Amino acid sequence: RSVSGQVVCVTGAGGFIASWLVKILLEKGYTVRGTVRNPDDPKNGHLRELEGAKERLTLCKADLLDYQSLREAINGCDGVFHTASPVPEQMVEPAVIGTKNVINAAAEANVRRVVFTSSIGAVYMDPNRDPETVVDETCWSDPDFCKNTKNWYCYGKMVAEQAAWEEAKEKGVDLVVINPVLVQGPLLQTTVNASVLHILKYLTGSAKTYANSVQAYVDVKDVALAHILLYETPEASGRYLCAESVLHRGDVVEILSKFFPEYPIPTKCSDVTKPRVKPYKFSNQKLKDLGLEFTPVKQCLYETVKSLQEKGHLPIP
Repeated sequence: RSVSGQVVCVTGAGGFIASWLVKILLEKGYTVRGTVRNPDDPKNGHLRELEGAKERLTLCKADLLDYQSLREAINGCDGVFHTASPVPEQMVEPAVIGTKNVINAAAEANVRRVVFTSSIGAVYMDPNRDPETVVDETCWSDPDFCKNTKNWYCYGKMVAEQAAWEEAKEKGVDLVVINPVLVQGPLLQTTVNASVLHILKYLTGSAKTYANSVQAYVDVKDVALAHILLYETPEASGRYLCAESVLHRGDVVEILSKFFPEYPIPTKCSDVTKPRVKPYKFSNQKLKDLGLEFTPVKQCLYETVKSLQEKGHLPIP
């Protein structure tokens, strides 16, 4: 009831993280202006059906490359959640233009705070960092290294966040950054987004083996709540790593097989020669200290599968 009449913009509202963010904002009583490239497109239908959306969700047609469209969405907002930073090497250029546009429009509209959705891609890849060093918010990825190794995801995410800070400092905008890892969780959309596809291949039996590698995971609802916490907490500042666990692919398939023995999940690693890659260490203490409670990765994977079943992407025996 406290936030009634508060107006916030969420860019790229139809995305995985963004859809959950809109959902929860609406539940907490916010008025939400969500940007999508085509409001009348059926793929945004899920947004219009969210609790509170009829009364309090305005879907604004905007494109990150179209400054006036963004100004029209952002004008009259108290806050902006810039979640759309699309990163082929193709992704690198536009995430930067959009970020600059959004920050500049926020500045002109005298927005109180912008929360920018960055990524682990802006944090992890640094060849000059000791592999035993705990990964935290002081860690930035090395763009020269990512460019040279053709890791365009890392390159684009790093330069987009770098651009965000530079533009916010230049225009005097209060910017806070969240850095999610690989996000999993239940689907609001009818279609499966790219991150959840990572799990689907195991459950359909398309993946006959699992790879020798590790990744950090986090629940999508935690990520959404964290965005809100960063917006609402006056003392929030800087970047915030949003991750719950680092798992080997093997740990992931083990978790899935124990919960869902009925599916053709792979049991063998593709690499039988080199030793198992070890999970790296990280700290999510900065977000915990703000009061965020993290959903265990096991629960998150469980809920992801149950949602895939519910949405007709997996059979229910």
